[PDB]
Amino acid sequence: GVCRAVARRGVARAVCRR
Repeated sequence: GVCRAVARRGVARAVCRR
């Protein structure tokens, strides 16, 4: 249920976990 959108200068990582 937690969507953590990490971005490392263009590198978007949207992980929706729990």
